[PDB]
Amino acid sequence: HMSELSEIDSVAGVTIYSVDGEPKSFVYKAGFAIDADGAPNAYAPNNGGTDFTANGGDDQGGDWWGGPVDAEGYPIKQKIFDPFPGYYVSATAHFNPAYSEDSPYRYIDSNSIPFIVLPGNHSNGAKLGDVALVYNEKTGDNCYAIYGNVGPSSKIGEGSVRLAQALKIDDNPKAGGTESRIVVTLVFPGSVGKWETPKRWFSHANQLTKAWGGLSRLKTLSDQL
Repeated sequence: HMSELSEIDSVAGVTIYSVDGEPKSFVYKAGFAIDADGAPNAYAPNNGGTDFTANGGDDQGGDWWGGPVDAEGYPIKQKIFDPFPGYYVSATAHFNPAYSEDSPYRYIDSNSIPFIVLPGNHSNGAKLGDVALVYNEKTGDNCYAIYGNVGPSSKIGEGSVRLAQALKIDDNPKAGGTESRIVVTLVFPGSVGKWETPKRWFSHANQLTKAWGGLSRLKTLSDQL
C-alpha cells in the first residue's frame, strides 16, 4: 500500500515529505555523497588520509573544519592510544560525551557506524542521534542509521563510509558515492536525541520500523518519490 505524503521542505531540488501517520517520520529520495568525517583515518598531513587533506580545510593554521584544532589553529593529531597515531582527529556534529573534544573516540567513526547527514538548517525536527531507515532502490539493500553529522545547508543526500558499504554504494571518500537519486532515507525525528550504544539505537530503529510497517512499506513508498 502506498503512503500519504505531505511536503515539509525542499533542498537542492529534493522534496522532503512528512509521511502521514504514526510513528512520526519524514522521507526523501536523493543521491549519496560519502562523508568520511569522524573516521580516524580520514585526514592526515601530506594527503595521508582516506580523503585529501584539503577536503577538511587548511591544515597549516587556516580555516580547518575537519576536526578540532590546537591553540595555534593546527589540527589535533591522534596520540599513541588513538586508532591512527599522527593522523588528524576528525569530528562529527554528533558526539559521545564520555570523551574529550581532542579525542577521536568522541566522534562517530564513519568507517564503522552507519550514519546519515542532514543539511544544516534542514533537520526538520530531527536531533543528532535520532534513527533512520535507509534503502537503496537499485541494489535492494537497506540499513538502520543515526543522524550523525550536519552538512551544507544547500546539499542533501550524504552519509558514512559504513552506510555506503551496507547500501552497496562505492564507499571511497575520494571518488565514491553517487549523484543518482537512488537512496531513500526515512528519518524518525524525536526517536533518540542523544548518544547511546549502537546496539541500543539499532534496536530502537528496528522497533520503530516494525511499528511503521517495515521495509516492505518503504519499498512501495520509494516508487512514489
